[PDB]
Amino acid sequence: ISRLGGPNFHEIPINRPTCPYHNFQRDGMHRMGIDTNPANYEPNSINDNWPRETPPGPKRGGFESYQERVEGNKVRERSPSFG
Amino acid sequence: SLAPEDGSHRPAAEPTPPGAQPTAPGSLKAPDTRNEKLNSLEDVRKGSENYALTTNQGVRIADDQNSLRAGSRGPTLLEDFILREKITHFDHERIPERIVHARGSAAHGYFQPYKSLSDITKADFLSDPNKITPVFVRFSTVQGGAGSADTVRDIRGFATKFYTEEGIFDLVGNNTPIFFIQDAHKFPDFVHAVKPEPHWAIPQGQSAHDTFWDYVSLQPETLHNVMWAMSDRGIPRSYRTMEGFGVHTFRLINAEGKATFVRFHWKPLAGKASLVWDEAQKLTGRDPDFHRRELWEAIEAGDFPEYELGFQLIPEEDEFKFDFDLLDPTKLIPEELVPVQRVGKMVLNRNPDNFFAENEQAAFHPGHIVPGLDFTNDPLLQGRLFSYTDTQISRLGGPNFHEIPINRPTCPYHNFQRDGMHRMGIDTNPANYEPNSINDNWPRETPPGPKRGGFESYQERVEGNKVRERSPSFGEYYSHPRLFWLSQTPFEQRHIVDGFSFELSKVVRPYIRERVVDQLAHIDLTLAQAVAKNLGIELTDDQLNITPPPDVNGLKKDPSLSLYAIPDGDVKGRVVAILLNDEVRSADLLAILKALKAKGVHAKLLYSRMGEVTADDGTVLPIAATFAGAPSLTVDAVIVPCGNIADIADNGDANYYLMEAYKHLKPIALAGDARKFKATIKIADQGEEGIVEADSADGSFMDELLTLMAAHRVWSRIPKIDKIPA
Amino acid sequence: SLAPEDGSHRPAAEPTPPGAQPTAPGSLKAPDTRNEKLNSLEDVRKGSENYALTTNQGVRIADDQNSLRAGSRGPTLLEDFILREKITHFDHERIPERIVHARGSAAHGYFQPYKSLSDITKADFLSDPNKITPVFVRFSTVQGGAGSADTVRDIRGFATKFYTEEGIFDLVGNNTPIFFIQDAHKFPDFVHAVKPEPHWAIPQGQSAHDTFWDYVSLQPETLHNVMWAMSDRGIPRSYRTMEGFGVHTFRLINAEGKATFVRFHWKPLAGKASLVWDEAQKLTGRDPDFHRRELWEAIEAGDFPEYE
Amino acid sequence: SLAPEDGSHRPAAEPTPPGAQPTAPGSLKAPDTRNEKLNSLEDVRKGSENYALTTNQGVRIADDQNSLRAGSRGPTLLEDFILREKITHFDHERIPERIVHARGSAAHGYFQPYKSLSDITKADFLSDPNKITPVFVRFSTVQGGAGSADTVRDIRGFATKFYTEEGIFDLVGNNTPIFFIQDAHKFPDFVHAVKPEPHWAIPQGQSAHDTFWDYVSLQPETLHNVMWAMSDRGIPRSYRTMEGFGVHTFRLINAEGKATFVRFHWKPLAGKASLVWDEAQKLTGRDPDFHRRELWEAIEAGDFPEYELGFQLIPEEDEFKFDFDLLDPTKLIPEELVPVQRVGKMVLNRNPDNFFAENEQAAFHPGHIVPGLDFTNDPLLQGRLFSYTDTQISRLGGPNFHEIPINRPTCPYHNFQRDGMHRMGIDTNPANYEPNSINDNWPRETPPGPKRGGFESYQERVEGNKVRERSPSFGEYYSHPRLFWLSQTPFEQRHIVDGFSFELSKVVRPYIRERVVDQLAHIDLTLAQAVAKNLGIELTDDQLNITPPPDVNGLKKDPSLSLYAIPDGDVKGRVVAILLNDEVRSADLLAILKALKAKGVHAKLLYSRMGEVTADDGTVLPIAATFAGAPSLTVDAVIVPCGNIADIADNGDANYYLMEAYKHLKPIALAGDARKFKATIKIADQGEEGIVEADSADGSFMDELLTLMAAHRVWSRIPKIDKIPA
Ligand code: HEM
Ligand code: HEM
Ligand code: HEM
Repeated sequence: ISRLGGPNFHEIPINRPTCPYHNFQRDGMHRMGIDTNPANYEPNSINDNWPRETPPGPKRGGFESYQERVEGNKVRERSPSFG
Repeated sequence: SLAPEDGSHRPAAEPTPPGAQPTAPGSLKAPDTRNEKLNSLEDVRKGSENYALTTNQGVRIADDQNSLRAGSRGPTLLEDFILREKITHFDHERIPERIVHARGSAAHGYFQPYKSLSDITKADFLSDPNKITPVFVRFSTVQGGAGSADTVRDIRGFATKFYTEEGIFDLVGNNTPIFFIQDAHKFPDFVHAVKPEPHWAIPQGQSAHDTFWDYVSLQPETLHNVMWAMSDRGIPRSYRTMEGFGVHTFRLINAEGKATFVRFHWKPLAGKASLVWDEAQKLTGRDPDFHRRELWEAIEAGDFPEYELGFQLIPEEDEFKFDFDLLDPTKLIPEELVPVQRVGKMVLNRNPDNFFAENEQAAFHPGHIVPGLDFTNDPLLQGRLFSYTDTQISRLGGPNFHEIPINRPTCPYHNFQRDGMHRMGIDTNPANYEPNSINDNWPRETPPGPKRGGFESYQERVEGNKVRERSPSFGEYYSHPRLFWLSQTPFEQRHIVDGFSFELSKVVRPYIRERVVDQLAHIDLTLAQAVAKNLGIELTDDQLNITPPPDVNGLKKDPSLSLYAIPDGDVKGRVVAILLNDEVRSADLLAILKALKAKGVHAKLLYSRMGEVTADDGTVLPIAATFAGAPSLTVDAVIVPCGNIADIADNGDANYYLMEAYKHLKPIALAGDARKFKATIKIADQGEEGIVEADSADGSFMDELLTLMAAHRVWSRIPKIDKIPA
Repeated sequence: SLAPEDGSHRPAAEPTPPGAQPTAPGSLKAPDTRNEKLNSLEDVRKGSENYALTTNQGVRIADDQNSLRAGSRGPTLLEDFILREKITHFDHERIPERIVHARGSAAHGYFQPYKSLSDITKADFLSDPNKITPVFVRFSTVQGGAGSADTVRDIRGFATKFYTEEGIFDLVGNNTPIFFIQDAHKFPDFVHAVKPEPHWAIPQGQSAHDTFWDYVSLQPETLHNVMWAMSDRGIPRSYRTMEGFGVHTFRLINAEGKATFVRFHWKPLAGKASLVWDEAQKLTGRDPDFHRRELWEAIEAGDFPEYE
Repeated sequence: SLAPEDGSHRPAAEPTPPGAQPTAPGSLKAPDTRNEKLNSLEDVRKGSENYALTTNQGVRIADDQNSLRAGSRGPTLLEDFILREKITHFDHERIPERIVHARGSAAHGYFQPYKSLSDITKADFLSDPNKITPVFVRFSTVQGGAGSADTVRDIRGFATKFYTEEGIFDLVGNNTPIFFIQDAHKFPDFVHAVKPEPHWAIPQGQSAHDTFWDYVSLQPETLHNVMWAMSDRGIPRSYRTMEGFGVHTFRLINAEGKATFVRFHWKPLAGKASLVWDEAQKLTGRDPDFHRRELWEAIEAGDFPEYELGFQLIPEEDEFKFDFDLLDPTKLIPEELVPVQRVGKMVLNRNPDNFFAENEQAAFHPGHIVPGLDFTNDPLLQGRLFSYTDTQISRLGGPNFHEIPINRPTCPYHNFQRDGMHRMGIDTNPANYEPNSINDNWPRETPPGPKRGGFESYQERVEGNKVRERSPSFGEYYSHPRLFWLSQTPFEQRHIVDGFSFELSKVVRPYIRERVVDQLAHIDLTLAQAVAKNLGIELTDDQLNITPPPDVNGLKKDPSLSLYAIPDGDVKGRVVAILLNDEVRSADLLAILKALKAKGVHAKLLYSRMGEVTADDGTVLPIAATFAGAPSLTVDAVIVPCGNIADIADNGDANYYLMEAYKHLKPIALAGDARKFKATIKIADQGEEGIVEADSADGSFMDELLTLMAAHRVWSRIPKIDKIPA
């Protein structure tokens, strides 16, 4: 945000993905992409909810975190195993 | 080019009622009003009288009226550094406005608790009834930009910065006890839906448009806070006359380590009061700065905004004892189930000196807590803790925003952070890391303890898998909107129906209207049918047979949810218009002013032109405003004294003044021959509750008007106003 | 699938009168209206239908309704990079507004000269009646912020960007033929006096306050443009029914090197029309977006704003 | 308790010689040193000892070693506001470096004039010999970034901020009297050519690459300042031993309105001294911070940098009396024609406390002038006036950069400018415009006058058409380079030749080397032939026959242009390496050290390991550094006392130490058996000038060494060095 001037640093040509990217994020300093979507939120009816979420799957699926089990109290403490 | 010889350019530095003197920077209006934070800003306050005009480098300017040119009709020269510095500063005056709550009005003040709260919290600012904490408070709307109007229909922000001895605590609340959404991940979606639509950037200051109602119809968790917004809670009369709420459950942590859940409340000691919609919307055009101005003027008059901090406290063992989840910010905790315990009083008693430097640049953030407080896992609060430090990097230009004077703590702050844009503090520590030996490890960490200890988080147990999933206990959306609806008076319910009807009438795509009416049918069929009727929609048989949602832990109503069901009126600081004529009966005006003065109610003297008029006894009356210049929207009641009533009887603006005030349910009082105005608003000879009338203004006449004012508006008149052409 | 099965969510891509259909982005409402600048923006126009929702790094998102947490009632985790990107972007959406003329409404179009003006200027865009120059025009008020109301009493800005074959020419004018002050050194003084007063930031969109009139009373050069602001010129019916002016004398230079002084004018082909004060002031409450709305809807109807 | 029990972590708060104590922030090292600007910064200085570690909001931190997680091996939680504030601040620490002069080193000090100059200037700071003006001075290179090396070949900047009673005056100069180009419109072209080339961003801190020499070969106006850069002026020994110049002709304006043309000079009271190229280049590797370190340590030792301000003055009516245009910043004013008049003394006597807050954030700009000075039409100065205000808007984040503490004036400053990012000052003036009545028009313009008056530009006549045209009077490129060349000693001329030969050998495209050699042939044939020979280029008959340019106003040289033609050496503050052995002769060491002390010369005691060694008589001698760790590059002379020479006799590093120092022309002194080191540097038995040798280190041995040091280097040695493999 300070180094590259704002939240559109992904539109700086070297940082751009080569695959598609579409979402409901808008504006910010030196915004290059001109969105034509009637909607800038979801869920929406006015663009039939596009662009849409994709369930996780074996290929071309949406990101889901691995469901690791977390058990402990909220602490600021170094594991003894690191000592 | 100078001041008038009589000194009338300069306001008296004493308390004065609204309109009596030009308004002024706080430190010039109330130089003797002080607190530790106000004093601390002395290092950066800059005066002006008797000083030479200079460049920002301290060079005196001889001619501030002309650019340097080659001949007096020649081109401007690039070596004019005085012109270029002045115009560079101007060209860079603006900073980004806040992403939400951009429109807001702020003041200084102080807080103190009524008794020590050390049994439930170790927070220092709550530990001693005689230890005062300065505050800075900003009230705001949500949707509109910094230049939008004040009296829109919207939720209002109520953010308080407490400058404590153990750190800054910011209580960043709104004027309703819930929010629209459950999880911070949806915040940009909801905000984008309520904000002006992206193609054309319309509408400003309004949720009355397709995308907002599309989002609501598809996300029923919003319905509770939508019910609040559509009620007269959405259009408060003043920031002094609304409630405040922290929304989330937070924790208090006492010196023995015990956690108690808490929700925070502000109770307005001026009482709860709101406008009516037609008045609010017209006032956005006649005075878009109405709330900002009323707050500043109340403070200049001595009618300081006062609020009582209150806590709803639930023990840790009672977390799951309600029929809603305490961590769900779309649910309120009814006061019938958990009472608000009174904790302390906050008084706002001084306006800022410069709006930009103090109000625009203030940064509030709910993650600024102190020892004795902690967070909970409410998933909206959790995400807020990210946003408020992130957004200041662009809004306030970098990570040193805490050195902007209004944001600075008044307690010590020392650490190993360094640099960043516009770094003010010059660190002399030979170390910029710890642990270090070269400065014997200073500044040092401090263990937690009963007072003056380091912050430690409450060691809540966490057990679950890493999931992006809404808790099933948050999946109920209709019972709290229903409880709110059933707790309103009949006239408040009518105004809620009107608010939804007005808004959905401005949704262009009819299916969205239909979908919202179907949501309403899941809350209350009387509400849904009344909204559907105004929209030309007929409920289906299936919609008529939707089973009402359950009661909330057995409650059918909770009157603390209504603005008006329990009297709590306070007329001090309200304002009455007095419609003058060119020969006012001075004995009427004497009696009116005396009675108003005794209750702290201000008056504005209006006429059909400016300047002065003379009363029957020779008293010269300065005119505050014309009838058109300061419409009835801006006052709480209208009084018309006797005198030469023929002067104003046929004046269209005076007659309209009374018709507008009547429509908007304001008390009207007519003395003597002013009773001929009864004909303009169709009052029967016998009179009407809400219209005070008599041969003269006197003790009885004023006491009656003042009793009406204590009840705020004349709700009984509602059936009589639909026929009035105003 | 949340859209109605009847397709009524989507406005027809044909000219339609105000209020008949929801408004839409221009390239969706009028896809066949083109000019050289609008075509050159194709490289950055982004659609949406039929595409997967992704982060800005192109990673598809599966659940855009929830933060990642340890347990479904647990704390949110710092490793949720999808939440933090979305909220970071949101947190930095705003840029500073313009110091003056922050409230404005804009549209695309084109300009064509009636005849070659090569006798008086070598400007390429005025050289040939068959040469079309795309334009982008922003109309504005002066004092209020970007979220202030349209039908205030104020001067209006009228700014036109001509995308010529020999460079951008911006004709940055107002709706009266003069300005309030004579020398730029005073512009921050004048603007500070008309803008909201610095202690309390009141009033928005209004010159009706003490510091404006204090300055006027002390600087009689301002009286000519104050006369125009006080007239009904200060409350136009629409941006279509006001005049434009460049204010200053500029020069035209021909290929022989002759200079001619010029002042620029725009004449509204819809005619001149203004509101009356009580109506204008009331409309700032009933519809603060009235001029921005009227402009957009006139274009969607085919009532194109035209100016000579 | 992390500091050592003996207090050895803390530097003595008193003057100490380089290496004796760790360095420290200036207000901790020299608490007694003060001036009006250092006193005014006290309000932002932050301490550390005995304070708790806090957030920036003043909340005390209990554990600064761990993030908050769910379990001690679990995920980090978003609610950890302590971790996110500390990482956010760190993440935004950096600001843009200066576009040029990014690498620089600065100190505080003071200036006083010798007598009042009221007869020629009404500038307040020059009006009274008792009036002392604080200064802040930053020295720099031009091309490299902030993290590039100090002892590059480059022009150096010398920028002084005078904090006067009538405004900030910045004298923003370089260490040569001219610049490379004539019109500011070419500055981006010239700076892009010298800067790292845009494909690969190489080379750093070097003009030895194709684009620089491409531009020079096409732009002969650059050749004058290029001659200076190729000379040893390009590689100063210290910021203490270089000249400074304002370059441009400015004006002084007295109280009667009379203008005098002036060029500004700084004369180093330590005298003029430069490195030699192999030494400079090697030092960029062994100590890239050598000049920053030398400056800081001189001030900690009490070897304060001192400079005399001087003025070359020309009356208005003599504007056209020279063979060159006074407005042409590629021409110098020879001192033989217009003498420098001494004006006053500047002493730099306190280092900053925090480099980023005081050095990195300082803004100097030559448009910052005060009444009594004014500009001229020099077209390079005219463009500079635009750039220095503009560039601060991105570098320092906005238009309030004068409120960063180091930049603030110490005199009053009041105006109607408001807002902007980072606004600190909170204006209480009811008005933010003038003329106003509501504040009686304060702050007010001030007419010009003899003292304390408003700034008015001198009413110079302007007559001409609007043109983009260079004055024909600027079109002469070779005479000033030739004057400079002829003014150099023979050894200085040799080092010029070697500078161009080395740089042009790094140019990959041979035709550019050929084109530069052709320009040199228009300056001096001897110069051109000697460079050509080193490049394998043969001059053509046409090049051999170019007529030399004319002399400048009859001068065929001016010795003030040479570094060394006129001895001006001072040994105070120089440093000698003393090479120890494991059994040093203590009588030798005592005599060396006594003599060095008397003249204020420092010593560093070196050996093959750290720790201590013991003298023949039991004295314990602490080792500062090893042979490899503090090489001869870093000292001015080398002395080897007697003792157990066999200990170090076949130590390669010790031998190499003396060869390196011998190559680089440094005085070397050998006592007793240390004379055996004569063989490693091929010295004959009868000895040679520049090598001091004797049976013991006194009688006249230290006087001999000290006289060699006053002459800086042993120039007569130059023939002998080529046969040393070093
Ligand atoms: C209970 C729900 C919330 C309440 C009661 C609330 C309250 C407020 C208030 C009153 C302000 C204005 C403070 C001022 O006067 O400057 C504000 C600003 C802001 N809020 Fe919230 N908020 C809520 C949810 C959120 C969420 C979910 C996010 C995003 C994750 C968010 C991010 C922001 C940001 C970026 C600002 C502007 C802050 C600044 O620039 O200083 N808020 N909020
Ligand atoms: C003939 C008198 C003037 C006219 C007709 C005029 C016209 C305008 C207009 C229409 C705009 C809005 C541009 C847009 O729509 O984006 C504007 C912007 C602006 N003007 Fe002027 N103006 C005048 C005087 C001045 C002066 C005297 C100054 C300062 C020296 C000034 C500085 C600015 C600045 C800083 C902006 C904002 C531009 C931006 O942020 O991109 N103007 N002007
Ligand atoms: C006689 C010719 C010049 C001299 C002697 C000179 C001197 C200097 C010096 C000594 C510095 C470093 C100041 C510091 O330590 O912060 C500097 C910085 C700078 N100069 Fe110049 N300069 C010359 C020409 C120019 C020109 C022609 C321009 C552009 C028109 C320019 C623009 C700048 C800029 C942008 C900086 C960095 C300033 C900052 O970031 O605050 N200079 N100059």
